[PDB]
Amino acid sequence: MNIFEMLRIDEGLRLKIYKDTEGYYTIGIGHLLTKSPSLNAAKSELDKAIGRNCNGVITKDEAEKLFNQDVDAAVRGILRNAKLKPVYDSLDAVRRCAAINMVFQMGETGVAGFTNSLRMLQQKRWDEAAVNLAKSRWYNQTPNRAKRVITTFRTGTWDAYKN
Ligand SMILES: Fc1cccc(I)c1
Repeated sequence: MNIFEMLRIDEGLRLKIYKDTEGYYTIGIGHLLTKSPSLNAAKSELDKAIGRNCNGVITKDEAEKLFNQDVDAAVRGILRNAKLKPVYDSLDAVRRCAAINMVFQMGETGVAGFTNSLRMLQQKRWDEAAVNLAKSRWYNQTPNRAKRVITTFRTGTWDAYKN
């Protein structure tokens, strides 16, 4: 298991524009297109992202390319963020995947409220961090995915994704 397999499990693969769990236009392996209610705005974002007139539909190769770019962008954002980088660098490789997963789903601004969780993770207080991570809108709105990510932080194993 690696970050790509982990997020592919959590996000699925759809080749036509769909709506994510928040109702926002998305495509591929969880690639957010826009928060605008305009499908035309989403289609414009898609064409810009792919470099051709897509009509709201992409190929698997294109979905995987966007996915690679999105994972890399999450990593580079963590590494540029003075609050996130020290915690990320303190983690083992499996838990780093859980960190990328959260940033992929909610962005750097979505994780800004997790300061206390981040401190517990840096302190390697895994059970306490897991309890704290679940006290969140994130956990309440996507509990099965949050449970998998939290189990990954709690245990440092892939058990939630093998199961
Ligand atoms: F960017 C980061 C670093 C550590 C933990 C999380 I959640 C995000």
